Amino acid sequence: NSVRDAYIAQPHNCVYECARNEYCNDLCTKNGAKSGYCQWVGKYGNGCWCIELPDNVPIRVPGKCH
Repeated sequence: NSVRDAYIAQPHNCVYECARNEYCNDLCTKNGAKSGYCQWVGKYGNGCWCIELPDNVPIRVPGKCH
């Protein structure tokens, strides 16, 4: 779809680690998301999770972070 909830990604297919929830909310919203938070446990471990991220922004997908 046009929006999805997921780990925002940086080059190349890598999550953004986090220490604070606010860091993720800022990172996510700055990229068009509704909000975001720091996931200390989840599918790929520690990383920022965004709610309703636009699809022109990369998300973590199956594969290797490189």
